[PDB]
Amino acid sequence: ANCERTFIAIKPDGVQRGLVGEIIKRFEQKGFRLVGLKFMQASEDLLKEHYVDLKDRPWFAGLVKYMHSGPVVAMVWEGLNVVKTGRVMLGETNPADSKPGTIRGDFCIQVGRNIIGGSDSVESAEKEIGLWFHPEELVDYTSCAQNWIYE
Amino acid sequence: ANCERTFIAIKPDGVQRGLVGEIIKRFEQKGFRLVGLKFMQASEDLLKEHYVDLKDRPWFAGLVKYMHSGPVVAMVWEGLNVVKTGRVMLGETNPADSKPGTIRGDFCIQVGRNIIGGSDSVESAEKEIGLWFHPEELVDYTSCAQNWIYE
Amino acid sequence: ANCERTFIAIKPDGVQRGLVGEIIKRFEQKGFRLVGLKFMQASEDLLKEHYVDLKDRPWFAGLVKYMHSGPVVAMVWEGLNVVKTGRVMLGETNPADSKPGTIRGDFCIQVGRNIIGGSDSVESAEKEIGLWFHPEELVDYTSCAQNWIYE
Amino acid sequence: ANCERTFIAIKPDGVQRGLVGEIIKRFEQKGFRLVGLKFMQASEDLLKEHYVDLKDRPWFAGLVKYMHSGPVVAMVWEGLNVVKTGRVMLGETNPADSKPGTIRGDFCIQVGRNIIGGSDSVESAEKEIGLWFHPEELVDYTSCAQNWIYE
Amino acid sequence: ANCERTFIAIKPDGVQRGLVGEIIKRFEQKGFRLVGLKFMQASEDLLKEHYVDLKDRPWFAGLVKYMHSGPVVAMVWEGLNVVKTGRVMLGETNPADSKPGTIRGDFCIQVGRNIIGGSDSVESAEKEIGLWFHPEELVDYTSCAQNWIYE
Amino acid sequence: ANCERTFIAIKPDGVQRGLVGEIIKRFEQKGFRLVGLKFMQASEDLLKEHYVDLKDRPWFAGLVKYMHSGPVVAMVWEGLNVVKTGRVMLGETNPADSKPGTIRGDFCIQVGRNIIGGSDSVESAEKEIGLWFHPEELVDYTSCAQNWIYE
Ligand SMILES: Nc1ncnc2c1ncn2[C@@H]1O[C@H](COP(=O)(O)OP(=O)(O)O)[C@@H](O)[C@H]1O
Ligand SMILES: Nc1ncnc2c1ncn2[C@@H]1O[C@H](COP(=O)(O)OP(=O)(O)O)[C@@H](O)[C@H]1O
Ligand SMILES: Nc1ncnc2c1ncn2[C@@H]1O[C@H](COP(=O)(O)OP(=O)(O)O)[C@@H](O)[C@H]1O
Ligand SMILES: Nc1ncnc2c1ncn2[C@@H]1O[C@H](COP(=O)(O)OP(=O)(O)O)[C@@H](O)[C@H]1O
Ligand SMILES: Nc1ncnc2c1ncn2[C@@H]1O[C@H](COP(=O)(O)OP(=O)(O)O)[C@@H](O)[C@H]1O
Ligand SMILES: Nc1ncnc2c1ncn2[C@@H]1O[C@H](COP(=O)(O)OP(=O)(O)O)[C@@H](O)[C@H]1O
Ligand SMILES: [Ca+2]
Ligand SMILES: [Ca+2]
Ligand SMILES: [Ca+2]
Ligand SMILES: [Ca+2]
Ligand SMILES: [Ca+2]
Ligand SMILES: [Ca+2]
Ligand SMILES: [Ca+2]
Ligand SMILES: [Ca+2]
Ligand SMILES: [Ca+2]
Ligand SMILES: [Ca+2]
Repeated sequence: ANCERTFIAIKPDGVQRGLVGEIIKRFEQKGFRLVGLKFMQASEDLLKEHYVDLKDRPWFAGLVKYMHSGPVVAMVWEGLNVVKTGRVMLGETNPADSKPGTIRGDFCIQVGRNIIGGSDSVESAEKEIGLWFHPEELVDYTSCAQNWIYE
Repeated sequence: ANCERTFIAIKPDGVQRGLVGEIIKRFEQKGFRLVGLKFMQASEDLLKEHYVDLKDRPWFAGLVKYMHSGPVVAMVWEGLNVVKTGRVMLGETNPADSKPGTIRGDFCIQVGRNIIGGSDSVESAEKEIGLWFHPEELVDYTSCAQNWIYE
Repeated sequence: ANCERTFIAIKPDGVQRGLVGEIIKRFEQKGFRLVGLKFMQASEDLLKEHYVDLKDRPWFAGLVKYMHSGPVVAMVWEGLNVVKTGRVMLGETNPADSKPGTIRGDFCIQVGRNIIGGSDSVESAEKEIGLWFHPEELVDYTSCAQNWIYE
Repeated sequence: ANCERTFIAIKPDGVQRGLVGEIIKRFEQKGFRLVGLKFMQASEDLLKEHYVDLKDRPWFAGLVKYMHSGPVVAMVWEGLNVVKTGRVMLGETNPADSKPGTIRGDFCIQVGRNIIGGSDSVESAEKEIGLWFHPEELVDYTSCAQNWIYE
Repeated sequence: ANCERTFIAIKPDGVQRGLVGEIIKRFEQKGFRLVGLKFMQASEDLLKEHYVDLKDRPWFAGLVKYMHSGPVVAMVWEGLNVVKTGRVMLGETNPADSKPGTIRGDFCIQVGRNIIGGSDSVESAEKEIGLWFHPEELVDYTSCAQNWIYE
Repeated sequence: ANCERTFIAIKPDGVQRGLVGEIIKRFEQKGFRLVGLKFMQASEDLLKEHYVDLKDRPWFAGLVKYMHSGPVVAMVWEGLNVVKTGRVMLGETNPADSKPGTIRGDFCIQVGRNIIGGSDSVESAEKEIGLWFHPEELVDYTSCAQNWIYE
């Protein structure tokens, strides 16, 4: 049921504070399927383009510097409403406003170090996925539990 | 304290995806007392009797058929306001509306495969408990942590 | 694969200390298939027969009296070499000799309060299974992960 | 970053039910820094002063008597907005109103046995910290993750 | 202390049974640093070369077919004795012989489906890493906890 | 039962890497009773007194210096054979020799940064308990699970 996808990245602090496994586990246990996984050092050009809608924000320059200061984990997840639900799972932009149970709510404190980010919408998702992944990187397969996750 | 009881069932998908232990731990750690526990394949009759209020629903048959497609874990839990809080712990009928931290919110995606279900009123609870369990299958015992869970 | 089965029981102390979910989780994560599951208070007759081989031990009377003092969770698990491996998973008879990582090693201390028990041979398992369960109580189904657990 | 501090105490029932490690783990994983930690049996005088603001509640006598019936784990945690967020992490006063994902929501049921407590304002936190700890008991150090938690 | 590396791959069953997060978490919590992470569909040529030392084994053809039947997660970890210790963490080749606590011991049953594999030695490790990763894929950075993991 | 006690300390690296909760949970879930708990920075004198038997060791100074470099969590735990089993739970002096499932085995790598330590004999235990704790810092209480942990 629905092969909608979404882009999710584990920021540098998430990697530094050893939360990669915990984060990946949350999507797996949820029932979403992993299609892309990459550990890299995103270039500013890549970052600037990814965060184009915020190019004019006072903190923009800081966001790019930070996201570029260390390696990240780029990921792509598939599932019904994965974009909207993914957002719920990460929690509000500001950790202070993220509810316990969400990724940001349980593991971080400051907005400038909120360990993870994702896609805001479907359109944005496809656009972002293409920006980070080459079509030959999105592995396709069927989950042995697909029939128990979807009717 | 309180002797209120509720009926909770781990659905076929819940069993198939290996969430039995996880779900039971949720109730144990909360302080609720396990009263009845049985692994079974619910007969089509039992299920129709159980979901009666949904008989004339545009998907009743698909529901009854699915719940009959595999074994389930039928449970009875005891504790102050267990019925109401049990519902909270489960989350919303639609996993997309269930908050992270809840069972449906953390472990599933679609309403048709929402891994678990439970009584939504003290009246329905007793009714359902009478339908799925024989009185001798409800065990009476006192938790050693009794005085630390209740005033 | 393999349809070998084993009988495993979570003792009264295992239930009292809230370890039911944790224990079930370990057999589920291993790949074993849950076949039977019941919450009950074993009668002294049932217990004396189950432990007949120990009928002449100094501690036999104590074991029976104790195993009858509270409810136990009786289970039947299926899988390749489930009997021998289930034993490895439980740990040694004396928790003091059990290795960290095992059920007894991680969760208990004294031999007389060792939270769990299980068959030690295929022959005994089938005898015990027939002793604690009615044929209709053992459910047959196929794990959606079957092909990924067994070649 | 921020050096705001908060006082949090694991109540007698929290200790009795083996939740000390679990609770500490939640503040550590969030990014907060442990500043003070002591296991003690609070005297009635200390408790009456700590809860002075509730001195006129019908349940005040009961609270004091109860909070004095067993040992508690007193703690001081540091971090940006630790006071307000610590409160969010604990859940609501009445466990029934606490959301899954919160400490009270996940681990307890009744208001009189709600396993944990903490400051509700910066002013109160500093008063309580000074009340329960000696200055030399509050340790100053720098988290190796400092730069990845705070910008 | 020591930048020795090692190659570790999460076989297709490990991916299918949602153990990616759990596995990654075990290396992070251990203290090892992640340098490479890739989700792919290893070609037979790649596989045949990787398993050259077993080219003549009766089950070789089966191993290649299986490892190629689905996507895997290639990884590279750094740390003192990571190759030898990694081996310990995965557990024996045959799950039946893997101790509880190890990855294979806790999560799988059959040798033909032992969810994970790694490098047998340092030399082999470098060789294998080169075979799977392009020098421009092994991200290098320093852990904020490096001084607490090594003297 | 048994009133034997042992001294366990979470080292500076243990605190720095956020393993306090994890470690305490290990002892709580096993059934041991928490007797003393204090967060402190051990003075150089105390440490020399504690590691006396290692004074004339080629790395005594580096040890004493390190243990003084940051706060530690000093603990006293009670239970049948706690000293001996506590050592088992910790693992081997060298993490590379510690089996998965143990604390050192699961969470650290080098002997110089082995996150935890504890008494290795009943004699040393009492000696060390007298060195780190004031008699009033050892709390006496009875676990509600007392009868389910010990015969
Ligand atoms: N007010 C802010 N101050 C600093 N950084 C911010 C602020 N708002 C957003 N950011 C940063 O920009 C990232 C992208 O913003 P946005 O996409 O709007 O939120 P989200 O990542 O939660 O979807 C955030 O994850 C955060 O790191
Ligand atoms: N719109 C729907 N589409 C498919 N299945 C549904 C739908 N609504 C409800 N169901 C199924 O019927 C079950 C019973 O519904 P109901 O009792 O009303 O909600 P709940 O089980 O959450 O209390 C649900 O758990 C779900 O499996
Ligand atoms: N020395 C003993 N003292 C008390 N109880 C014992 C003793 N030895 C064995 N028992 C009890 O008898 C049970 C059955 O023994 P056995 O089946 O031989 O070991 P296991 O339970 O590990 O399969 C044990 O689980 C334990 O509860
Ligand atoms: N109605 C009540 N009955 C019994 N105890 C209560 C009641 N209301 C509050 N308490 C107790 O008083 C404590 C202190 O109250 P308060 O500080 O206002 O809430 P909180 O503990 O959530 O900060 C609560 O944690 C609870 O143990
Ligand atoms: N006897 C066997 N039968 C089937 N498959 C085997 C056998 N021995 C090894 N294999 C497979 O080949 C893989 C590589 O073997 P090897 O590298 O020797 O062991 P390990 O992966 O544990 O290092 C194993 O992980 C397993 O999948
Ligand atoms: N060879 C070594 N090199 C460095 N530090 C060591 C060495 N041997 C021991 N240590 C340190 O000294 C501590 C005390 O040693 P010891 O008490 O003999 O072992 P254990 O603490 O495991 O009981 C160890 O925990 C470790 O931190
Ligand atoms: Ca975004
Ligand atoms: Ca319902
Ligand atoms: Ca009836
Ligand atoms: Ca036995
Ligand atoms: Ca029979
Ligand atoms: Ca308060
Ligand atoms: Ca003071
Ligand atoms: Ca190998
Ligand atoms: Ca020692
Ligand atoms: Ca003294």
